[PDB]
Amino acid sequence: GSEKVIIEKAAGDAEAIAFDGRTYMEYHNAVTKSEKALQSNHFELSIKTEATQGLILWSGKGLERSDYIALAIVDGFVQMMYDLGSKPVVLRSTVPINTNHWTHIKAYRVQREGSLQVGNEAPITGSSPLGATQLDTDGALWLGGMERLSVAHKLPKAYSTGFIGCIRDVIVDRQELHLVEDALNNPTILHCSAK
Repeated sequence: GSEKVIIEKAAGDAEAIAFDGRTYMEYHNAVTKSEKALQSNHFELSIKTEATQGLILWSGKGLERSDYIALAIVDGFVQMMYDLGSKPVVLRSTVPINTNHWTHIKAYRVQREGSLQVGNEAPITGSSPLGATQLDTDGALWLGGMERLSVAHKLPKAYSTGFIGCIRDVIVDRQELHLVEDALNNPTILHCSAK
């Protein structure tokens, strides 16, 4: 006869991917092919750092020398540094991240004033000299370093030293979050340790 159709599948939910300092997640995606000109974006993601210096995120796609958004670790702290006109804004974090633990980080970027929070805590903010209140990006994203890290701009080896840790649950404006969907674009993919 028919035993109905039950839905009970729990294979766990810890999409963790370990980096080595060179892995680059090139996530090429667009929020909606039609407008392309948002006014503000949100950035969420957690990470298992294992050092102190290393760039975690970089996005752009829209110009040839403008709108530079990225997220890197320096001295043991993360910092969202972006320049869409001429002055980069490093809203670093005032909390330890090299704790080998899953930390939470975020960033509220509006026109020229951006923000950053380690677990929604003491937010570090900063804004540009309102020299560009209209940037254009396809919500593209690169997280974990950079194949062509000539984007670091002028910071120290932080970008010359990709990140080596684990990252998971990272979304921007409710986009991305498909670690393995665009990560496959890479050659090798790792998960994490201590499990």
